Amino acid sequence: GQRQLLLASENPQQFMDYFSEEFRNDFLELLRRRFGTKRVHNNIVYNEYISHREHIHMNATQWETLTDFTKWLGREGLCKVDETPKGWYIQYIDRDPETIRRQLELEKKKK
Repeated sequence: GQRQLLLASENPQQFMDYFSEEFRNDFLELLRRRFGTKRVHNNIVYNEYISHREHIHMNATQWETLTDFTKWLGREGLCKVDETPKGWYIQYIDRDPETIRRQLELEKKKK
């Protein structure tokens, strides 16, 4: 019971305040500027999102499946969700469209 190592790098359902804020702030902004409102797969948006500073995996959340992240994010009025034989596809909600179109066109000139 000695040579177990352990390391202590567990418990992702308690860092939902930090990881859901850093993941939904950059993911919901990246989803809004780079995509607009499109039916697109969240793992394509996640793998797109983490190529920047923000390198988080879905597994860092309190959502044990992507389905539960789609159950939570879909619930806030930010995303619309559907399931196919090829995955989990989300169509995002165009919030304030002048924010969506200013993300899309203008925010590209500075960031």
